[PDB]
Amino acid sequence: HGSARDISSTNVTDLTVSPSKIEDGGKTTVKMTFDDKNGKIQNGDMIKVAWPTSGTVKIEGYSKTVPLTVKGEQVGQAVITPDGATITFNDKVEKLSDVSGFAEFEVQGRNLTQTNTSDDKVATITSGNKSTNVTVHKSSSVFYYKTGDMLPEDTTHVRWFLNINNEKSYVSKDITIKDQIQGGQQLDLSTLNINVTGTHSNYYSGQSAITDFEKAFPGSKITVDNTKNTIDVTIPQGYGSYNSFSINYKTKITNEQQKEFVNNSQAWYQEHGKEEVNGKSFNHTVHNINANAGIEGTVK
Repeated sequence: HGSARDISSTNVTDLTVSPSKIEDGGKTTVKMTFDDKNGKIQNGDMIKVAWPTSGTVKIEGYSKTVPLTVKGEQVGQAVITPDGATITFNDKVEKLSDVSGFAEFEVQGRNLTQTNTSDDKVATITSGNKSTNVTVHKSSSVFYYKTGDMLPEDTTHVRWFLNINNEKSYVSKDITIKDQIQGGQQLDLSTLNINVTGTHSNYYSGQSAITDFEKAFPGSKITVDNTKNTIDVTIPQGYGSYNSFSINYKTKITNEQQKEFVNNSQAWYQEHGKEEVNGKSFNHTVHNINANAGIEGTVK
């Protein structure tokens, strides 16, 4: 083996990113194709896919590891990281002739400077001699809404956010949130944490996150059933008023092949001056990351 040979400039034939126009924090798919027309692929050879990691635009590759297989035999590996993508070939690729393949993976585009100056919002993804462009457009809230995403550095977990009383308005009754986490994922209790902003501004994190919250706010109860994957939040009207409650938590993925991860929640609240909300649905769905890699060759 020895040192890894960068064969991106010689072997890469096409690099395409679709869609070419995305919003801030949007997802887009990158495809890289290669063949051994210009040079025979050897053991230890690597193909690199590079993109901007800092500046005006940021591209973050969702962490995935996809094997390159010919007739059940693994001949290569596709490793995607938040800062780069690498295609590494082993000794089993040397027995193959007329070799051709591809690497398809999803990335996240970010507009860091938040700009509309055309050239700054364009992210250039490169692989050898091939280059392609991605346009990343730059970025009042309701009382309660629920959202979530998957981190580019960690694909095994799905983040969830329970944003309660976002405008810090006075409330006439006790705020009740009944959350239900659907199948294909398991709640990690240690990754809870609650962020409170307003009159009672404090951040509660760690193992004692629930205990410290219930002590600082008497009457409050974050009931967690780990087996049933349900979180029941009760906040008294005295502490619910003039305060914003952001409840985060991570869910470990048990079903790898599952395409959608769903979280459901019902809300009971009434802003003083507004109509009473009685069990209105506030649901969110997070899509799983798609990554595929194929390779063809003749054993001869």
